[PDB]
Amino acid sequence: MAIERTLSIVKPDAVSKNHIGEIFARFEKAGLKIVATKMKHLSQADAEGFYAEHKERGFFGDLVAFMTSGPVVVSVLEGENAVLAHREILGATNPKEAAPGTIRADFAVSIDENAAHGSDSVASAEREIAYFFADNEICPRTR
Amino acid sequence: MAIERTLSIVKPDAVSKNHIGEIFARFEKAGLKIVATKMKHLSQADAEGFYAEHKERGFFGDLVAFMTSGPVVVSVLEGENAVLAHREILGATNPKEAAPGTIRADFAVSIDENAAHGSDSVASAEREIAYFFADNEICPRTR
Amino acid sequence: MAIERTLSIVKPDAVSKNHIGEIFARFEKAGLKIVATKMKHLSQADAEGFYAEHKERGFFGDLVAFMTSGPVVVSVLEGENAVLAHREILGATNPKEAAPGTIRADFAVSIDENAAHGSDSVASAEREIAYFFADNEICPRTR
Amino acid sequence: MAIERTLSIVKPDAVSKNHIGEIFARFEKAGLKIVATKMKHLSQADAEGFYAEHKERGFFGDLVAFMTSGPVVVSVLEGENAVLAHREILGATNPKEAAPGTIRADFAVSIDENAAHGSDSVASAEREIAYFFADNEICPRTR
Ligand SMILES: [Mg+2]
Ligand SMILES: [Mg+2]
Ligand SMILES: [Mg+2]
Ligand SMILES: [Mg+2]
Ligand SMILES: [Mg+2]
Repeated sequence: MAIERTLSIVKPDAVSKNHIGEIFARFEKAGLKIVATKMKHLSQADAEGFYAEHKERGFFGDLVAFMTSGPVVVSVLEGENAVLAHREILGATNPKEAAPGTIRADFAVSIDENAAHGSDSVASAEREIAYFFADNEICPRTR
Repeated sequence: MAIERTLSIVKPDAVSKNHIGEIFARFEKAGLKIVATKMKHLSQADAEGFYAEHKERGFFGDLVAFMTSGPVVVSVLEGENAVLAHREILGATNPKEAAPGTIRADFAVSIDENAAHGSDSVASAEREIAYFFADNEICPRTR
Repeated sequence: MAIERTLSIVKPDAVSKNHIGEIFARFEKAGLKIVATKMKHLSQADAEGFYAEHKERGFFGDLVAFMTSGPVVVSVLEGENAVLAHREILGATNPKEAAPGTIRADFAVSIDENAAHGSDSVASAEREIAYFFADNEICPRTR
Repeated sequence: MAIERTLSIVKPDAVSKNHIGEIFARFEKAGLKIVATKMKHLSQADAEGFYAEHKERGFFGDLVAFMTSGPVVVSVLEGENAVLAHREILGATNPKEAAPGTIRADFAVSIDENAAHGSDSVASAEREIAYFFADNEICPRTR
């Protein structure tokens, strides 16, 4: 319905196995538009900040450790119902529970190394996009 | 012989028609690694600076117009023989002579809108990479 | 007496007459901490996005033309009462009615070329800061 | 006479004591122009890359730690004889040895925490600027 934006991250597992293009392609094929993107290697601090709402959770240490083990691609995806449509083609967090032809089905090995991230809601998307991108970096389409 | 780095730009035609992933997946499949990437909307000054070598050429104005008409994706590709490897994946500058399975063959409408740019030599690749990317921004593979 | 963040811009006038340091020293003396900064040459699109609220005003053209005539310095100042504190240091918009020792009084040539910009409130500070800076780019103090 | 470019870093000590403006002022007072600047918090990798040349040396870890202890301001300074001229203003590497009126004599505690960095030579300034800045990111004066 309303055109929304969501944060994608191609996680270090998918980057190291050179699946960036294949994953971007799935998004584009579903009608999401890439309106920002950049490759970064997160520092400890950078990861902890992104995930600061899970700072006191037990899983934080290993999450942070994985997400800093190699470079990631961060991207803003734009489209009708983007938050959810993105989640649709990402599929379930567990690859074993993920539908066929989702990203988790096709590219994830495990729960921890599940290939990609999408924001879980419109409020999270707004915060997550602002964590990685100045609005000045987002590139609306003009052709 | 050696591992080289080269600059890729996805031009505004291919961005606008949501081919970023497909193009990227062609580089990755051929064994090139994406070690940096960002989307930008080039200003006139950004584009003239990049293309300064062609400043006295007939096509300069049209090139700068086209390259500033909407957002691009600039990337650093790394691999064995990457400069020329990337060039053969791209195919002929003119899409009418480009071999099948090349990016210009598959995604370019015309010589003017030819989907993507690749650095033409090692010396040129180093300047064009430096133009868009601080050395600190390129993300070597770890893991 | 709450810690806030606000946007500062050193305008192309003050940049071109090399008053960046002097200006920065005023803020630091008054207690504000510089937690993000960058020099940028704004494109017309960059400037039109920042000043979007004024897009229908007759002065928009002049404003955008001046804010893109040369490089600026964009910064995030943090401190107690940061928004209005920053404003008292800047002084009145018009230099002719700004109190001696304010930024406008000492560095502004005219109303149009009034040396610097400061956010006018908390809502606008948040919007302005986010326009130029990813949260990941802001550097909280660590010693 | 030859216009040169050199790298300035305001180190984590001078930042934390809010001396950035005071230091920039000295550069501009001396006729150097700030043509790029940013605040960053360097990670271990960022610093290891900058100081790669000294990596087998025995001060390397001590240097990497100090330079990651807090945020820094990295700048490109432009002017007549900028490398040597910048070096004169900084003063002797050891602030106990530094002439009065030099930023090391006036802001530096000790040889560990000497307040600012400067490129040593013209060949090294160019590598060091290229590490932190893309060519396109540096802002020549246009007004
Ligand atoms: Mg686990
Ligand atoms: Mg912009
Ligand atoms: Mg006027
Ligand atoms: Mg950060
Ligand atoms: Mg430029």
